[PDB]
Amino acid sequence: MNEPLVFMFSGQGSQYYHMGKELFKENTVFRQSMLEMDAIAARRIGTSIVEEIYHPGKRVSDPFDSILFSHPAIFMIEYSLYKVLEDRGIYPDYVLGSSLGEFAAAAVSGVSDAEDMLDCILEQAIIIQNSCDKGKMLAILDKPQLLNDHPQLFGNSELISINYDSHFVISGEEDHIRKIMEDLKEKQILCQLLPVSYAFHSSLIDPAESAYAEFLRSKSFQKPSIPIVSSLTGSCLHVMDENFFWNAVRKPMMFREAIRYLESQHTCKFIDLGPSGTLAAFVKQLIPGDSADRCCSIITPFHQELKNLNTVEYFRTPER
Amino acid sequence: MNEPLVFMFSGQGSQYYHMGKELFKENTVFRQSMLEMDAIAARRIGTSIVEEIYHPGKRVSDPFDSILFSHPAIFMIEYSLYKVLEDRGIYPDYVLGSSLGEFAAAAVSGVSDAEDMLDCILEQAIIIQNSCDKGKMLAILDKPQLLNDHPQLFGNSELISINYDSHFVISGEEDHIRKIMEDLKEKQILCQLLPVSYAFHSSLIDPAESAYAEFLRSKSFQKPSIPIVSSLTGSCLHVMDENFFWNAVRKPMMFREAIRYLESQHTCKFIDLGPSGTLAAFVKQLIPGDSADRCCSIITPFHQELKNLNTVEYFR
Ligand SMILES: [Zn+2]
Repeated sequence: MNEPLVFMFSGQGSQYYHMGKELFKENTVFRQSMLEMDAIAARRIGTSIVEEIYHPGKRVSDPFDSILFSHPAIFMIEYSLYKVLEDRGIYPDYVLGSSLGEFAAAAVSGVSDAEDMLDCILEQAIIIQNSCDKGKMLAILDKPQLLNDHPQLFGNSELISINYDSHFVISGEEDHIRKIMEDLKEKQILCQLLPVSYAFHSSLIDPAESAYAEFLRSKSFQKPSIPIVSSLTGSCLHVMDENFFWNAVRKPMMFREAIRYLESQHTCKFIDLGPSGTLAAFVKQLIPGDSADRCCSIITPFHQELKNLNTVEYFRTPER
Repeated sequence: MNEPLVFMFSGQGSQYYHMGKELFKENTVFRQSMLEMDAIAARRIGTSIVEEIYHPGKRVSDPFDSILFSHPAIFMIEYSLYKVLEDRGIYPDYVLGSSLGEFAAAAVSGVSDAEDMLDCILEQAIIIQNSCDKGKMLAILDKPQLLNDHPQLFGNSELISINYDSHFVISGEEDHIRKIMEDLKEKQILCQLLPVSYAFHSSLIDPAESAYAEFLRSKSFQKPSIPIVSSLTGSCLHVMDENFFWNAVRKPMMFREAIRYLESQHTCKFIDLGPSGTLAAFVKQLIPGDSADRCCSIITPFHQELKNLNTVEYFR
């Protein structure tokens, strides 16, 4: 059978400075799409998003956690990379959204156009920046069974995602998270802060739900034309409720269930279109080890986008 | 009034003589659709499918088991009724295919147009008739646990479908099925033969696979546009393999998993577009008893299709 293409889109936590710079400099489709969306975003943020992403004084290791810039930046990078692949004749059989990536998945699917989805992202960043306290998300490089056997180790935090057997993310207030990190160090449990400044996917961003739901009622969305698999439900969506784009950042995620659903009906090929290749790394942990060739990423801090795009050419579906 | 509409399509075993005769007589859209497809199928079979469906010398209780007529008849009835609903502005959010009903669901959703689906069905009946031995299908009105506790009662048969807690169907050779029936009656276990002359959904129609697969490779089908939930897979369906329309008649079915998948996302309303209301009865058993008014059938041997069409219009 022709193995279907899954386009995967990641969300908050996967961005980094200079993500996709080689595509921005050497690929006209990518650069044009980034500059087009930059004009829309500069009107609402007050300055170029692009110039912040590629600021020469900021390094990959400098956490790119400002919500006003990272929200638009993640969508712009992802949709621009979609445009590169579409222009080359590489089309998705499914799109998989994760966290803020649900927005890019929805735009690629046709639920809305890129300009309206970008606006919904800009609005959500501004509404959160005005009404919510700052917060943190922490990845635990260990077994999620720890949550059951030592629940007091993780007090004052909420579990938002289990990504594979040895990776899960929690979300909470800044001092609460920093105290958990102190406690985990004394237990020799390895962890890593995500480069974010809000406790996404937890109740600590609830102060923004009312204003965003108000905002979402002034919008009108189309039904998906490309099958969307959503990390919010772990399953494909065809009927979409009115608060979906809030739940995209508020509700916990079901990424493993999403991947299981796709591997249940066919042996898929997975392309990570989000920065860092976060979701391709998760998928590789969730499928048989010999099947790692079914999964690649494009935009990574190795800045090998052009070489990685040539790798993706082998995923092209046959004729006959 | 925001809970999604599911259009359901049954397959072999649900047909009966004089299906939807009141619609064929009184509904211009239904009649028009039936006669257009009858012309097409006549060029391939030789005679009229419709005149067989409404054979005046046949009663509802006479098994409509002639494959060359029953195959196209199920699709023609189901697609024609769909046209009646579309004409009334009642549109599906989902189509659900069961056995031969997957052809209708595929046609409604846009996988193929009605004429091409009808052609794939006719070729299937002809190939199966020309290559396969006859067989039988038996519904058992008792708990599927019987197959585990007393597997000796069902030897020489294949389980093809469990529909709810007190209904499953097996498939096998004519005499093998007749022996199972005799043994089930010594156990006071009630059963009922389906009106089919072939052991559908079992290995006994395998002699027809290579010819039908060869025929399929001369066809090109589109991506679904309307969401399809398939009893073949028990889940939503988006990318079909080459053998899908053969598996629609060859593989066991997972109707309960499909209904479970549909209720796991949202609370649906189910409209049975297949004859006899077979799928509607199954769903009533699979969802809470309070939710019986979420299931409607239309074409039943009571010949109340017009009254049922008024009922369903309160669904949208
Ligand atoms: Zn689906």
